[PDB]
Formats: sequence, C-alpha cells, structure tokens
Amino acid sequence: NGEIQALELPQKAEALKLFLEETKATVAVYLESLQDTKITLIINWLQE
Repeated sequence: NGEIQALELPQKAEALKLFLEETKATVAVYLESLQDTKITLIINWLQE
C-alpha cells in the first residue's frame, strides 16, 4: 500500500493519460498542415 500511494500510481496514470491525449491531439492537428508539395523535387531533378 505504501508503494501504491507513495508513487500515486492512479494519479500518475491519469495525469500521463491526459498529457498524452493533449500531445497526440496537438501533433495530429499539426501534422496534417505540415505536409507540402514535391514540385521542388522535380525542379531540382530537371536542373541536375
């Protein structure tokens, strides 16, 4: 019991779960906008 409450395992789990939820939401939103076109690839290929 002392190790259960000393590490506040339920609270640790809940806090980490919410932190992961927030981080996942933010990263998922950012990633879709991050994508870009590959035209510069063709331009550089033609130049070379």
